[PDB]
Amino acid sequence: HMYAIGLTGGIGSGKTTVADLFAARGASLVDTDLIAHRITAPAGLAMPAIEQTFGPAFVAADGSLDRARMRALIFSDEDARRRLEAITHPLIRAETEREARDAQGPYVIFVVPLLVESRNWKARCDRVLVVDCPVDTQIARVMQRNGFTREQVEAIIARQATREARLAAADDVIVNDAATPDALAVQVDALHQRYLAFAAAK
Amino acid sequence: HHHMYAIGLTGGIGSGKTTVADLFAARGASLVDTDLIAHRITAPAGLAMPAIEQTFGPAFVAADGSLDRARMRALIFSDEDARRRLEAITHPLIRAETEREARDAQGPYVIFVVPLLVESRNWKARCDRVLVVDCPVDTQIARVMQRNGFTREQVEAIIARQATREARLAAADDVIVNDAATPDALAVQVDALHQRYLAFAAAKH
Ligand SMILES: [Cl-]
Repeated sequence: HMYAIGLTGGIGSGKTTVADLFAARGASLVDTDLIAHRITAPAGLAMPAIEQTFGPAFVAADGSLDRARMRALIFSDEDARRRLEAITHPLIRAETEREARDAQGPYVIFVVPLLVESRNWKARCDRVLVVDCPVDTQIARVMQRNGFTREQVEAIIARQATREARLAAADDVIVNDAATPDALAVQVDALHQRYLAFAAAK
Repeated sequence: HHHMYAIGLTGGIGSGKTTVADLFAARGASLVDTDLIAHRITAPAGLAMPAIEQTFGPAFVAADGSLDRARMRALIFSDEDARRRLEAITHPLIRAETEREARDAQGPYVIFVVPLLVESRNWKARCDRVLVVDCPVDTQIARVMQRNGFTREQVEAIIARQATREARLAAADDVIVNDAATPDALAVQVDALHQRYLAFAAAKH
């Protein structure tokens, strides 16, 4: 089976920016966040089980997840968050394996937010790349996007590994704080060459 | 298919879950047997095989790319940590693939055949009702030995891992006692539940 790099980092680290640079160089990319979105979209795989556990209040009239209603719940109620992840996480794993099985590139990258926090994701990957950046930058980036309160964002951050812990568990690191896109590309270029070599040797 | 009605069918090892399941399927219920999914995902190219290989090593991967079930069985019965690490891979994948199979089901309701049902908060939440196929432990022991060729001690170890008979029965919504019952006798109970399940399914829609 195909050589796999886990790409992780805290929320707001710019994982997608870096992931997209690897995809442009030929890496196959599996983004677990995108899968999570897909499976809760209209006719998404997770929807029958979500309806079963949470009921029709969380199913919009197009058949998709009512994301605002779910967001309000899971941020107020840790049992709820846990019940939700118990549905979506297994599906993410399966879809991840499906896509990896079909991947055509010389190696595959799994973009996974809670990677170093997971015995299973660490075991699954051949290497771990951490896209690192300071917490105040992470918060600024998330607030630019979907504007959670600093409160949802700080809650999400509190559930993540510490910065120091994630960095100590990396095999590779890219710091994406004030880096320009040109600067990130220099770093991805070299890692891409090294990843081609690791993959040819396995 | 919207608002799928789902029955969880369970019972201890040797209770004859498969006999009852097959009766439902002959009446038009869609069956999703999680044991078959377990086998599927440990076949060549099966979804569990990379994690199995990343975690246990290629000695547990047969020539065709499938799980070496003989080697794996030796390990997991002798080492409880090893069993838990296997299941940490297969169990989420089984639960996931169950959804995919259930989505394609064409019958009026789905029955999930699940050994470790009442033991699982996930499965309980997932099912509209739980059906327990029940019998004495003595009957379980005998059947499992005489037909699967398990050693007594493997059965008892499975029996020791699984919920008690009493706890299983107390968590049931429906019960079929399958001890000395003939096929015809089981079919009578099944015909009645099937009608009731059709009505539940129709209401849920
Ligand atoms: Cl499979």
